[PDB]
Amino acid sequence: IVGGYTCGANTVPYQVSLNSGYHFCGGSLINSQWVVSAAHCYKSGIQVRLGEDNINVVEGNEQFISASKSIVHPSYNSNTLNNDIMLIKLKSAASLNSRVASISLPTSCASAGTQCLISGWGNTKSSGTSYPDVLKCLKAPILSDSSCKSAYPGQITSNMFCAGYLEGGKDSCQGDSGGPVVCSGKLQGIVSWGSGCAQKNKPGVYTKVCNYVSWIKQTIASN
Ligand SMILES: [Ca+2]
Repeated sequence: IVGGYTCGANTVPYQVSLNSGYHFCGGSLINSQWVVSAAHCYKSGIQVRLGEDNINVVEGNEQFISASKSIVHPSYNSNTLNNDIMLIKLKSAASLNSRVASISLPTSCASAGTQCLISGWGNTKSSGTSYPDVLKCLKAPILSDSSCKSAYPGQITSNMFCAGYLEGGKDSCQGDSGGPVVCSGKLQGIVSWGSGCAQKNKPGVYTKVCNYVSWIKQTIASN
């Protein structure tokens, strides 16, 4: 997250870190046994880390649970990042409390102008690299489809939305991928891609979760 703020420990209780010996992507806990993340974060041998703030220090609220199954969206296209969404089933159910909690799926799509919370442990610089140990947060609006399509001609599908600031300065970044975009208490987006980070006229692009709720529910019900 570039241009954000320190969230505070366990203030984003649905945020997960995906770990394969190191943090590599975010995710969101959607019930006691399932995480949603980005398909481009797919790896074998994922450990899901819940209740994290500082990802390098054991602080006392963590739960570390191995993945039993990962399901990339059937139509994920790694070249265009269309359908950049994946489900991860945990080996055992998480213990839910005030600091580890699921986030609700949306029952509508969020409009342009809605304010959302984006979070992650990704890079905090637009030039160079500095990775934080504690969770960072950013409040950002959903942009109109027309501004989004004007920013990224020929690249935005119906399964994507833009959020952030056309002026630049404030954005998600490398290492935030897979993480949540939460608006009005619902999961509306997944950190997916962008051109650089926090660059002028290059807002973040997010997987539009409301298009996937049927697939998510059906998949969870049968796996
Ligand atoms: Ca920790």
